[PDB]
Amino acid sequence: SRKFIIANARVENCAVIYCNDGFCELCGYSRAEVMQRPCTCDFLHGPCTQRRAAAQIAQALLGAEERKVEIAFYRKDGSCFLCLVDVVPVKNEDGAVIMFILNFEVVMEK
Repeated sequence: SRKFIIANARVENCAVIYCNDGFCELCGYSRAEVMQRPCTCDFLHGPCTQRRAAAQIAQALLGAEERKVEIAFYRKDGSCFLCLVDVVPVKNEDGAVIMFILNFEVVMEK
């Protein structure tokens, strides 16, 4: 079903502090590999990955922007797939961004 990850906004690299079973199976990477890595998931980038699609995801994380970005991702098996990234910032009462919730979903296989 769902495939998501939680990032630590209070860090420079927005290190992934959690990734559910769904994400790992989707990208083909294990939880131990994903943990502590930049939530932008650069390890999923490849040939078709658009620089604009990536920059948009980066910007969202920077300005705590709620944004959906369609980006071409590559699994560990080299396979490529069209993924829709859902950058969901999570703020507190003070409006400070505590953590990030990124939701991935396959748009099309290619």
